[PDB]
Amino acid sequence: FPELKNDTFLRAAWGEETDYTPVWCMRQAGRYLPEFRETRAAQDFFSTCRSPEACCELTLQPLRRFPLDAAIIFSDILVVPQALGMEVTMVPGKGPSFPEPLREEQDLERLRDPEVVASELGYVFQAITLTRQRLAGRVPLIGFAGAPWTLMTYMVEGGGSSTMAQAKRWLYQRPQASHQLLRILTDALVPYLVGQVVAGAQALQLFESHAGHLGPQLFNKFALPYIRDVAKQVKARLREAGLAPVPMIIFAKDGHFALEELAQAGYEVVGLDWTVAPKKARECVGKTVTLQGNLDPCALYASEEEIGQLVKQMLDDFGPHRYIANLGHGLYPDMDPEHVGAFVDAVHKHSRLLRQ
Amino acid sequence: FPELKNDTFLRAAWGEETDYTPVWCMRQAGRYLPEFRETRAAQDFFSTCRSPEACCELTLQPLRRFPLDAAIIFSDILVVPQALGMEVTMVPGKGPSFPEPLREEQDLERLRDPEVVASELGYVFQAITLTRQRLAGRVPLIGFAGAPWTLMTYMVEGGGSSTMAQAKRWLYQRPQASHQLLRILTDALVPYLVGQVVAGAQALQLFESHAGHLGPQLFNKFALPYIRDVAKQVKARLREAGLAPVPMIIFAKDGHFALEELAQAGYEVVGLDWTVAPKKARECVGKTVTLQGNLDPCALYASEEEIGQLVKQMLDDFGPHRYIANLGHGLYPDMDPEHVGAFVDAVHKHSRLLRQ
Repeated sequence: FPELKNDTFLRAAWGEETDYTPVWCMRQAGRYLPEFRETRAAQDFFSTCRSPEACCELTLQPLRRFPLDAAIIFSDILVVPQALGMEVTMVPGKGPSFPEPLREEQDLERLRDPEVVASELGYVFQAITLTRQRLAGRVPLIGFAGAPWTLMTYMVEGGGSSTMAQAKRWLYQRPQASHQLLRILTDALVPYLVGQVVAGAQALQLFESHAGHLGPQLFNKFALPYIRDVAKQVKARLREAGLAPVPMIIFAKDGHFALEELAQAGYEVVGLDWTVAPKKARECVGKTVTLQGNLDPCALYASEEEIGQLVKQMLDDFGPHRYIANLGHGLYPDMDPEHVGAFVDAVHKHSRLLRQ
Repeated sequence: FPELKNDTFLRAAWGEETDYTPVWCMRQAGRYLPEFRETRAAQDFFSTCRSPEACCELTLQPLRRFPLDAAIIFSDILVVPQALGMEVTMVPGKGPSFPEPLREEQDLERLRDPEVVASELGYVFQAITLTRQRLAGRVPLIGFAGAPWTLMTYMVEGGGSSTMAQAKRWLYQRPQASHQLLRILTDALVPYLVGQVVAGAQALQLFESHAGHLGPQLFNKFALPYIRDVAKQVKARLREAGLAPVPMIIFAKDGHFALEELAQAGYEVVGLDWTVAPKKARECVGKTVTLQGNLDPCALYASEEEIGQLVKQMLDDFGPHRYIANLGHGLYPDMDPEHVGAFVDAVHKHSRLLRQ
């Protein structure tokens, strides 16, 4: 692999001082880009995921528009449950869908042994290697996967939900089966994430998107242990393979209640949603971890000038140490690319000015 | 009106010591009750709201099953935007719906002057008077309305949403029009809430259900000021009318970030979702306000024995002072009435035992 030229994102991730704050955006490869819609219209959702060249292209697109300090591989969190044997039908503009969700304990028999998942996800590894080569060391490449609890919500709910009532019903009524499902997911995720690093990912993000549906007690029993397991095991496996460990990010959307624990869970970086004040997030996490976030993505509907001001305030609150700028959630498909660029430019410009 | 016999809920609400912890459940009148479905099947959603006798009946139903320490009038938060002139079409098992949401500033012209809303909501006042008479002083009757921001989300989104992207787009792109809408809502809510008290409500809850979509900054500009306004103005109007002010509850679902402010917003009681640890909620609010909540409603899917234990832990954490037991969100329609009764019984039984 080519020698990484700009490693600001990695340095910030490990806690080191940098000359400016690095920035990237969740869903930077997303429908808000016309060219994204265009190269997606040639296939269908999970078919695009299967073409290394197509995934590489989607990954690169935002980097041609904006001087982002990292690329994130284009994929979907749902590729893991799919690799586990669940059928997906992402259909006429409706998004994530399992037409046959898991509903009882017996449904667990449908799933592949987690030890074979990595071999099912070979196309992802190929896309990562290809992208790492094509980026030619411009900026680091992030790999990613959904956290076990979050993947479980999708597998049980069948898609998105406002309450996770079915998934939480499993936790309360089927605690043993739930732990089994969560361990299967963990055991699939670890080789998948190691594989992404072996293929060339330089950092990893674990996306616990459905954290906030759980209170502290449920989260500590059913989400946290597996989050800790993933980092511990990925790190162990990488060491033993003779490879360097990469910075790992845990993002728990709506996980204000778990920030303290999440700073102790084995991740270099804790990603935040926009509902936590940066100064309060810093109190919760301490001085030991890097923070990532947390601009309300809807803030990008504001004027370019307003975005600039909202960024200035955000950076003032986080301070220059142990910080990666990002949004608090993925970019929405109706957002203006010019406003995305305004956000990237304001982070770079203000963070330098703040250092002066 | 008949002399209130059991006023435990009111005493707890004002901060006074009580012999046991009072308990009620958000949506205690809801589809989880077979008899609720039955008496609803005779009309349609907002037609039921319009029959004083029907609303009274739905209100009373849960009190026949469970020794709840308060009744809450059956209504919908959406009756206010409807009274403002928006058409509702709650249709074949899909829930809240405005087929013609507000989408631009010009749409504000569609709405009635907020000063006439109270006269449009006469049916609610009639249902409250009737229910207060029929309850015959058994327990206090709570009136309620949605908070201005929450009602705005419904009016702009057209119903439920996972992102409130359209509503938050108004805040960012149309801040003046948004403040106008929020003031209209405030100005409609104040006479409506005063009217509920004049008709016989003994407490009031303001439901800020869509709080958590906002971060601290947006919330402080667009949600908090109106929340403060509602309490101040309702209290003022009631004093001037020669009436006693009633305990007021602010419930902000997913509003962990605003708890400190909400304790200063003029409400006797702050209601919590299940994502805040009770002990941390007590730190945020201080010793000046009563707290209400906060059992994860999904916890009721657990065994009766497990519910008992989860309640014991919850009460241990809140302590016996300045506390009203409730769930952290409304009861879900697939829940078992026997498990609801288990929750009510465990709160009473443990809170007495805890006092011994």
